[PDB]
Amino acid sequence: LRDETPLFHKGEIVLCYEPDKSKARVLYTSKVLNVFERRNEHGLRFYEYKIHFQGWRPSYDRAVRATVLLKDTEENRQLQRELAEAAKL
Repeated sequence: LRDETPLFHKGEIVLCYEPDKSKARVLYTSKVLNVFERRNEHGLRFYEYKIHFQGWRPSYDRAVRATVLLKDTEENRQLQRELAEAAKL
């Protein structure tokens, strides 16, 4: 395997996928609290993104991988709205 690149920064607003795989997919508006560089068993770098879920108390804060995060673009905001509606269908 091979080094990740850090893709998000402290203070950034990002959209985070629901981790529960039993649930219809939805995105949560989140804030990056910390970006921590680690190396895996192969000696390659990966990043742990500690995030806060906007509108929730800090006890809900979690560290996640880049794969579950999206940039806060208009297109991803629309995706979030689409998914939220579908979850309610």
